[PDB]
Amino acid sequence: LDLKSQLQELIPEQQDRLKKLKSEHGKVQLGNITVDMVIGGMRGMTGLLWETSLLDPEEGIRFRGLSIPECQKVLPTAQSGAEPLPEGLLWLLLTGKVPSKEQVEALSKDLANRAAVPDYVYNAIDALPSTAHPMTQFASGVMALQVQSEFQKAYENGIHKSKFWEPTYEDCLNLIARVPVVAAYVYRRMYKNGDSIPSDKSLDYGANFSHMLGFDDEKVKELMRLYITIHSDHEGGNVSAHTGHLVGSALSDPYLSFAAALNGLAGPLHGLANQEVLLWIKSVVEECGEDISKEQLKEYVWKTLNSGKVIPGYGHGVLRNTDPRYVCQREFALKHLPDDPLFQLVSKLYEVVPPVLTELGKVKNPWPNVDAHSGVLLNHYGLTEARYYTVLFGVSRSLGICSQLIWDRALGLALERPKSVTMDWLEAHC
Amino acid sequence: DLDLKSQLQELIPEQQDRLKKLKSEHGKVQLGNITVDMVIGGMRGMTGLLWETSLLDPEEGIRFRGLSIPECQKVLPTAQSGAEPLPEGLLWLLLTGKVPSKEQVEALSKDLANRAAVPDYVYNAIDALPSTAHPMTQFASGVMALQVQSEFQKAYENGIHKSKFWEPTYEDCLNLIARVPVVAAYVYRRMYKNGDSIPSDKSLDYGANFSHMLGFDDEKVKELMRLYITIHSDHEGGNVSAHTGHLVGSALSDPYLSFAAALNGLAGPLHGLANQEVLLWIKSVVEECGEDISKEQLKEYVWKTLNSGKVIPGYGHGVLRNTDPRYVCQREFALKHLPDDPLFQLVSKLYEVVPPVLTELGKVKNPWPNVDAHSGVLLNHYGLTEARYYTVLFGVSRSLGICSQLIWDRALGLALERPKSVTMDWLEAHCKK
Ligand SMILES: [Cl-]
Ligand SMILES: [Cl-]
Repeated sequence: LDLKSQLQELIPEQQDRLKKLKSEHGKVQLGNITVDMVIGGMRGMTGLLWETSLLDPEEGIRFRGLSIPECQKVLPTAQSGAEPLPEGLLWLLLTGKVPSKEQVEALSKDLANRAAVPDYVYNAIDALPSTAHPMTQFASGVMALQVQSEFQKAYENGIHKSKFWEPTYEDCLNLIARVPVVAAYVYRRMYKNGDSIPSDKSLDYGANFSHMLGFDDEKVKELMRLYITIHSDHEGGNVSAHTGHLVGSALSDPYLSFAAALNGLAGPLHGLANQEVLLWIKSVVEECGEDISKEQLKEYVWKTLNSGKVIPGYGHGVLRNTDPRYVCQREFALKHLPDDPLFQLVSKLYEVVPPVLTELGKVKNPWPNVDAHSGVLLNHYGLTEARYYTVLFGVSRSLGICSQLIWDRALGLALERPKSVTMDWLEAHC
Repeated sequence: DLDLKSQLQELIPEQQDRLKKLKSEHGKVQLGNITVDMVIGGMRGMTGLLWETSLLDPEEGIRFRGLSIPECQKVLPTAQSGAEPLPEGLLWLLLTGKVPSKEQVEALSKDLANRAAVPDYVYNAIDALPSTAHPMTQFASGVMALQVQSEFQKAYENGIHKSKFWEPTYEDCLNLIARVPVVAAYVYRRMYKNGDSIPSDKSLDYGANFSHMLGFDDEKVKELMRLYITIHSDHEGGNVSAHTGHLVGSALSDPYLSFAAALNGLAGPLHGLANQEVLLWIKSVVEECGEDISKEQLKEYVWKTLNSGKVIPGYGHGVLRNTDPRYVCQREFALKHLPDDPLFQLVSKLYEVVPPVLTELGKVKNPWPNVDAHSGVLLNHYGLTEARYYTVLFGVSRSLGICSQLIWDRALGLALERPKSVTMDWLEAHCKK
């Protein structure tokens, strides 16, 4: 029933698993370090341990071994709702076990009680100019939340190393609860003239975020519940997850690690694909009309690709099949907005471009990912401010990042210290 | 030529060719092995990233572009009537790889002083936080406020070419380096001097202006800050703060975002508290044993202390067979400017007593101290006693090395950092075959 007690029971076995990996297989070779990897951003280098999720090359991303369709099947939904609740996903990442309906409701009320945000967090955000990037205002608010960090004081008070995960657990669960309040406050300030909406402790996680953003529609709540769940985690190799794990390895509290993760997530090469697709889709509907045939779209897709241009959300795939996170958002749109013209162009692109990409032979995997479909769903219901979309990404990704940060302290993972070299050193070795 | 950006523009194409040739000829050359111990131990022993501004010599210590600290002290220009190397000249060395003239250092000093303008909402952002907030938090939150004026964010939004990424990166870094002391000094005056803020002086050099804004106008403190900023400026890229900024920068985040994230890693107890731990420990030793402790009484204390399962702060943490040259150069300063300071005498006596004791016990590889065992008594002697703030001084200094590499990261067009992640299920499946 209680998440901290469930984690306490499950920790010792994985600790024993870790010791056996050192004792039995510590010298087992996983690959070779080459000059290509040191200069090419660790490309092809197995470098870190991330337990909460791993990418299956056949079934897509797996949250603790459960694929996206498996998650939709067994994760509890809200009463009067049909999409998997983000609380149940959070339970899965931390414990590895699918939660009951009662455990999700207990976790939902737990999150609602931890969502208190002190006034100096709002003061910190409001002190920034209106021109500040929403990711900057978001990250600055997280830095203000760091003042109430319980792991910082516990470490200063000399808590035992085997107890590090307990205040990390408290800070993470507090962070996960409070980050939507900060994220929605940034949204209301930039677009709703500071007309902030207080948190409702009766609602679940995704619905309370949608409510604080200014969207009380039940279908938007369903959209936000599904959005937070599917963007929650994706290995530890990405910049945001790696950053928080890297800052956390120095025994910084989760607020500092996640705030640093946001600065990495704010990178154009990391957290803007959602915005690139939506802006591109809107310009295509203006250039080619609303009801463009698939064959005229095929000629458009072919000319764009041969002109040296790419189709946003396409070509970036490392899966033999389409990203299951793309498919589930298509299922959502097919049920709740089939007449939306922007989705209709997304749907036609789903049919037309993958064959074109295969015929051109310039790209390995011609299938889209989740970023090719999330824009039209948010835009349809009124969340049109694409520049804010990375803030929504941050709220969801906090669930995966905080889950691994807890096991980093539960497993007692050491400080991350890759060795550095210079071009003089590499040339001297060759 | 007194133009720093033009010097960088001339030197970039050769370094780009060095990288391209390194891939074509030696891209497939093996540098080591990936093992399970390394993946589970935070990439310990794994050569993973490229850091050009410095590299550690196992015999001569850390080298700034191939120049050790004593070598740097000889050729780097100093202030008028002063002996410590100016951080501006060190910054020139890190950026260009060449030792600057006295005039080039002066040109960069006025350049930095002119870029040090800080808008009022940065102070508002910091003051919104409570006074009890950690100094690294108020500093990092202030750095986030400086990010609003980022020129690389706007330049990328306006679609500048990839081959010109370094130009707005250069502007942001020098702007960041110029203003980061202003924010850092404001945090110091706010937390410990009741908000009695001191404005920047455009006549002073970099290290002198920082000491001036912190509230220390004495020439001997300025000399200390010039030496402090210079020797802590950079130290490879494997440490958390340098790696973090490089990691956030690889996603094409501007230097303000990379440095603010770097500070959050630098605030980690395993990264930026060695300076604070040493000063607090020695002050407790002088209180437990009196002010004027003999060298033989310290051996008796150190022997009981080490045999009780305790450690001596600043000692044993060395990866150099000899003493860290950054410790030695600060010992030179203290032997010349404060030999009668009782706290330094304890550090000096520990320098004589502790290395022999540690070797007899055989538990430690290198029994020599590092820079963090000596910087505390220098700051504390002159009035900078707030040890909890010391990591902010570390951050201001380390911005010089981090920003210098961040410019070359875009100059060299280094790609996104994408190490592959695995789980224990995957590792166990890979070991059963
Ligand atoms: Cl991702
Ligand atoms: Cl260091």
